[PDB]
Amino acid sequence: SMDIDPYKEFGATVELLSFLPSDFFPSVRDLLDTAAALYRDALESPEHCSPHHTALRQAILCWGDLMTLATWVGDLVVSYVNTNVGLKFRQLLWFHISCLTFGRETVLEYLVSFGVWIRTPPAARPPNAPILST
Amino acid sequence: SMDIDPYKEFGATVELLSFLPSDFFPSVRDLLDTAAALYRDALESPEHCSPHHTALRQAILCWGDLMTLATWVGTNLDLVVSYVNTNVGLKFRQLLWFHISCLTFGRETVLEYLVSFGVWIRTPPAARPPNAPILST
Amino acid sequence: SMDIDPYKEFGATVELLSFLPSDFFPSVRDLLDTAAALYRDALESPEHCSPHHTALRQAILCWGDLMTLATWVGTNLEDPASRDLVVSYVNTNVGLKFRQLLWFHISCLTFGRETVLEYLVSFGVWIRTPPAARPPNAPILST
Amino acid sequence: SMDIDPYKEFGATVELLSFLPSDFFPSVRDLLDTAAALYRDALESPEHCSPHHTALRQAILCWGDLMTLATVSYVNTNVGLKFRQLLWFHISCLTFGRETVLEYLVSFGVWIRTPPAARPPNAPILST
Amino acid sequence: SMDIDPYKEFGATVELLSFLPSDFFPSVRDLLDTAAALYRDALESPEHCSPHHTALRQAILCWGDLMTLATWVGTNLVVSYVNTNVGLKFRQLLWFHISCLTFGRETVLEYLVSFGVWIRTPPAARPPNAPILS
Amino acid sequence: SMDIDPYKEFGATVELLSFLPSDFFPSVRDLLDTAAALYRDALESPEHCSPHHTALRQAILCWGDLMTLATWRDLVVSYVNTNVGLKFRQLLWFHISCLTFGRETVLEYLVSFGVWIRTPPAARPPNAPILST
Ligand SMILES: CN1C[C@@H](F)Cn2nc3c(c2C1=O)CN(C(=O)Nc1ccc(F)c(Br)c1)CC3
Ligand SMILES: CN1C[C@@H](F)Cn2nc3c(c2C1=O)CN(C(=O)Nc1ccc(F)c(Br)c1)CC3
Ligand SMILES: CN1C[C@@H](F)Cn2nc3c(c2C1=O)CN(C(=O)Nc1ccc(F)c(Br)c1)CC3
Ligand SMILES: CN1C[C@@H](F)Cn2nc3c(c2C1=O)CN(C(=O)Nc1ccc(F)c(Br)c1)CC3
Ligand SMILES: CN1C[C@@H](F)Cn2nc3c(c2C1=O)CN(C(=O)Nc1ccc(F)c(Br)c1)CC3
Ligand SMILES: CN1C[C@@H](F)Cn2nc3c(c2C1=O)CN(C(=O)Nc1ccc(F)c(Br)c1)CC3
Ligand SMILES: [Cl-]
Ligand SMILES: [Cl-]
Ligand SMILES: [Cl-]
Ligand SMILES: [Cl-]
Ligand SMILES: [Cl-]
Ligand SMILES: [Cl-]
Ligand SMILES: [Cl-]
Ligand SMILES: [Cl-]
Ligand SMILES: [Cl-]
Ligand SMILES: [Cl-]
Ligand SMILES: [Cl-]
Ligand SMILES: [Cl-]
Repeated sequence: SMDIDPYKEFGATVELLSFLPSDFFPSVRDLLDTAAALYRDALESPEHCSPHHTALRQAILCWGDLMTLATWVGDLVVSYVNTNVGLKFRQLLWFHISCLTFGRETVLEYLVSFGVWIRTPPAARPPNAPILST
Repeated sequence: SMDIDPYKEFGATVELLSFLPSDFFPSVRDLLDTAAALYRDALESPEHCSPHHTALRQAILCWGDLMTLATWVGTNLDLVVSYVNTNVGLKFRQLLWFHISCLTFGRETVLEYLVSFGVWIRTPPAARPPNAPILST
Repeated sequence: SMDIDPYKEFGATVELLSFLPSDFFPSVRDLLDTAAALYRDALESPEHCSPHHTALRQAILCWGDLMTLATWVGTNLEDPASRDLVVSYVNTNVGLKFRQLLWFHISCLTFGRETVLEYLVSFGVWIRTPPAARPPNAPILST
Repeated sequence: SMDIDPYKEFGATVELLSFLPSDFFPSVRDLLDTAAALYRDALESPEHCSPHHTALRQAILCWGDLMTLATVSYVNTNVGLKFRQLLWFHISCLTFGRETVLEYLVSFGVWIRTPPAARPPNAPILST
Repeated sequence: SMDIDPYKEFGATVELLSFLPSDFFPSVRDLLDTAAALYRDALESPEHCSPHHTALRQAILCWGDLMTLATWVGTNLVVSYVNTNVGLKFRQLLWFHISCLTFGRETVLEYLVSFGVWIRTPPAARPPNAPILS
Repeated sequence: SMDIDPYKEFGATVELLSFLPSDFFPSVRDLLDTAAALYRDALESPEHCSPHHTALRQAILCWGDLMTLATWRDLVVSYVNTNVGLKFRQLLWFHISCLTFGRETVLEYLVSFGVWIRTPPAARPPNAPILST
């Protein structure tokens, strides 16, 4: 059987996105709303635009597929998707939306800095976390 | 029926204004007080001034109409306050904020700020920078 | 009757000063002490100095007149518990009027009318922004 | 009868020092320790040094006499405030100069009178 | 018996690493995940890379052995002791090598003394922002 | 009897060190650990190094002698931390800081902090003075 890593073609790995703690990522609702707010025109375009655009299109739709099945169930069902699957798509949606805004290299440097920073005990950790920028 | 977007002639949309959370926008009272404090002479002027001015005039007046109708109900006949706060109040808080800010700072500056804040406030407290984006020229 | 605006000859209006919330203005006492600390020699001078000085003098004097009446009312009102409500009227209603006026004239003399007016609007906009969005540092008055 | 202002020969007044609130000034003890720590050799010198030194000498000695008399707490706040202003005024002038001390006094007095909603987070400071 | 200092060939000492308080160092887990996130390609490489890489390889593995042994006590027959005493040893060692690989030996050492002096200053006198790495 | 000031040959006084409040100085333990971490090789050297080194050697040793005696109940510990403990916390801090930053820097910082911490909170600047080369 196959083992495909969604981030490998984009220069990262599943293990790398997991270096960021689970409570770092915005909610799925807030990420989808931002993909719309920032990239709706391109996401709906007939042009490919970029591999990030192509991947982001499918991620949005797939979460739609998971939600349409969960909402057709009825509460206990919706909890399973949000608990298990939810973090997976919060990393994926965050990765692609951030890469489109700031660039892939900039996103990866930020990911490591934050992961090291958030892991430093509070007694020693600098007051300002690293920030993302161009 | 028609489908008119009040922000479309100004290069924005309802969905775009709604990217800002409900507790971002000032009160209805504080925005009207600011429209007067900043633009009374022009808002009351016989000149058009600008499409923002023309639109801003109608919004203030409309909220006047909405308030008079709801007040004439209570004065001449409580859940109506709940309905207004949920539905109508936010709609006009977004509209008054959009036009007053656009008049002061320019439309491009307002839109860039709207997306930055909408992204910033959506970042969990563990990761978001301490100071939010600011509006300026 | 007439309709006189104390701020009209100074390039502002009552509505404009009220754009600042009541808790923005210092106390009447602290404003009188600052007029004294900064401008006593001129306030007591036989020269006009400036229209702000002429107006500031009368406001100080007028607040004195209002104070003498309240203190005469306190000493001469048999109704004891009612004096608390009578003293409250001055601090609640008339006090704010003179806190705006004394602040306007003292600040205009120090920083200039333009600087005062621009600062007033920036603060009025800033204090009205909900805490989630407004910058931590309010605008400041300076030259 | 006479009406002598301790600050008048030094270019200020009693009313001016009182423009600073009561909780601005350090304690009397903390000012005396500082007068010693900064100027002990000059205060104890047989040379005049400066009118600020001459005045500061008498204030310290006077405060000692006032302390013996008490050993009323409200009175200690009244006379104590008078000497907290005086000891602070003369020590600060010796360090930073009279003009610098006076501009700081008014800047701070206006600043602390601004309600918390409007006053800048960082107060005015003394500097050389 | 011998008296080998793991830090001596790297230009430091045990006494120097212990100048940092116990609550300064991240957890063993957070340090291992960082070694993986930052260097796992090099740690797993057949090339020496550097003496730090060689030492970091052995430390990670040794902590593996210590965990297997303490965990075998619960499964086959304590673990708390391994968390406290040996844990601090490997929290210092893993932090030293990961930090040296990222920032350099001199930078790591200067920071260590500055922080040790800073954290020892009573709160009344010490500056609000601790020293940082660069 | 004599009247010896440990700080006099170093250009300071007991009164000046006491201008710093008692809660300014690190613990006795943290100062000894810092002397070791920063200067162990010199403290143990057969060379003089400097008069600061010579004094710091004797102070450390003296605290050892004093500690054995005190550990030889809450009132004895209160007395030691109040009188003798502060004495060596000032001394160990003075010499370690002078070795690191220089005597002038230490003395200027001491007066600045002594005035700063004596300022009431309403007027005192947010950021305290710091030591620096
Ligand atoms: C993001 N960032 C930028 C640095 F350039 C500035 N900086 N300086 C320090 C820290 C930072 C920091 O977080 C955190 N820190 C520390 O020791 N982190 C750490 C070291 C090795 C590890 F293996 C792991 Br896990 C965590 C204290 C000093
Ligand atoms: C305004 N602003 C701009 C940057 F210049 C500074 N900056 N750096 C970070 C953040 C900011 C920031 O707030 C927020 N953040 C983060 O991950 N945001 C985020 C990312 C993608 C999304 F799809 C969504 Br929804 C939210 C942590 C790093
Ligand atoms: C003083 N000041 C100067 C700006 F240059 C910096 N700045 N940026 C923002 C804010 C400020 C600010 O307070 C406040 N704010 C906001 O939306 N205010 C607002 C806008 C329109 C209105 F009609 C009303 Br009422 C209030 C968030 C963004
Ligand atoms: C020290 N300092 C420096 C200024 F350069 C900066 N600054 N800007 C403001 C303030 C300051 C400030 O405190 C305080 N403030 C205000 O209205 N003060 C005030 C004004 C008139 C009065 F008669 C009295 Br009484 C108090 C808000 C704006
Ligand atoms: C990291 N850092 C940078 C300094 F360059 C600036 N700085 N200035 C001070 C402090 C610092 C500081 O911590 C802390 N401090 C102090 O007295 N520390 C201290 C001194 C000698 C000792 F033996 C021990 Br133990 C602790 C108050 C003044
Ligand atoms: C360290 N430092 C640097 C100054 F250069 C800046 N600075 N400005 C002020 C203060 C400082 C300050 O602490 C403290 N302060 C004040 O009045 N202190 C004081 C004055 C005379 C005394 F005799 C005593 Br006792 C205490 C308010 C103004
Ligand atoms: Cl778009
Ligand atoms: Cl942060
Ligand atoms: Cl107008
Ligand atoms: Cl903010
Ligand atoms: Cl005057
Ligand atoms: Cl503020
Ligand atoms: Cl002296
Ligand atoms: Cl302050
Ligand atoms: Cl890797
Ligand atoms: Cl910190
Ligand atoms: Cl050493
Ligand atoms: Cl501090």
